[PDB]
Amino acid sequence: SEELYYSVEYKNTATFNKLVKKKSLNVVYNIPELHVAQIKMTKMHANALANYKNDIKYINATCSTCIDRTSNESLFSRQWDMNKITNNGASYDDLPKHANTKIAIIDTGVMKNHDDLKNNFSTDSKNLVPLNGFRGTEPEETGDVHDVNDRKGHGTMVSGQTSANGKLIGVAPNNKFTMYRVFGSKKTELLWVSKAIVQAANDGNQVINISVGSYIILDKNDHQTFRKDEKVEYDALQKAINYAKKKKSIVVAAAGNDGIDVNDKQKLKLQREYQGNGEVKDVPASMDNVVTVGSTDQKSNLSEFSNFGMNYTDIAAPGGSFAYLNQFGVDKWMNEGYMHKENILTTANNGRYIYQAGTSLATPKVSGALALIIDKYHLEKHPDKAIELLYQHGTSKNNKPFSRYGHGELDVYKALNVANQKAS
Ligand code: NA
Repeated sequence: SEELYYSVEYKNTATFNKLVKKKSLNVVYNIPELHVAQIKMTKMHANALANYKNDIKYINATCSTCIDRTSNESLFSRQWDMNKITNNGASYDDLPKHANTKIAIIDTGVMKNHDDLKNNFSTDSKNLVPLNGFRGTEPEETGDVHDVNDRKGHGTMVSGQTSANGKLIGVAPNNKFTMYRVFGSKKTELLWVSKAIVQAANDGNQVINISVGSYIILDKNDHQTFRKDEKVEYDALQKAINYAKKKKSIVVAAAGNDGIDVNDKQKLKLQREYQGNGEVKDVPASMDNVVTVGSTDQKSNLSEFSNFGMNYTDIAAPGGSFAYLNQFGVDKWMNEGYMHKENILTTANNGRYIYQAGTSLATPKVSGALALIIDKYHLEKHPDKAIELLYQHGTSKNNKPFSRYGHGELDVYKALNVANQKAS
């Protein structure tokens, strides 16, 4: 009588709804635009449902795969990472006069009342966490659409990198950001992330920042309706990304934080302790139509924790390092200044600040930059032109190889001054 969570890919809204009523299916999540739903049912009903060939494409069990720069109040001079990409703050004098692009952030939520974020916070922000949250195990989650308060703290850190405009300064200090909450206090579902991408794209956010990664199992050798891999989620996520592209939104994704060359299939399978036959992928970072951002340290070298590889990394931005911590131990690291040199200062969920590191802190820098580029050159109708400008004129050309840095480390000063070429 065991009832489990199944991910289902269906063929048609009208026939699916009709089938739901006929078999009284308990649909606990649904994304009409992608033809995917999550249904809670017995293994016996899951198997019978897989036999409705006119309506059901795939079914699999859902799994656990996842501007003041100089006043005495300014912390801008401590933001080494922000200084590095802006020519020490000079790029803030070249910002577009009107900052109309909306940056969507899909993450844990945000402290909307943080002093550095409140002016840029958009009330169009939405909660995608359903009533009762992860697998119905968090009754405090009411499914309230406007509740985007951050419980974990990560989303607040990310938002600061794109939009802080107070003591701390983000990459795009005059642009509004929209938070799409996909975490309660527990885990997230890739289906919630997919719905958040669709929502962001429908809300007109032309830049969508995804700091969440996950290693997903998919098996292209199996074509059965009822599957053992995570096919439905994979499809939902790639379809969400392509949906965003059709709506003229760019999706920016963080590379993973496991320091692995994603071309080494063996090392990837090891992330899910998987022995099938059988492939593991880092998603959405390795998916089609995503800008994949790797992380660099304070010396512009690739962070030791950053994933990388050919046909993966598109660009890199400062995300920090723990080299000093590993070399000198905790005591010397926090008390002799090293933490401050190799970690990223960002906005914290306590209304103050915190030092962190990771690709999730590099990615918002790139998202912010794309928002600036779209507004500066008026590329709203052709957002791919923003990506090409970023790649060809918005990075440093001192970083190599491509398999590690992609087109290079982000340089916002260069990206904003393409019309102001200087003869050398
Ligand atoms: Na301008």
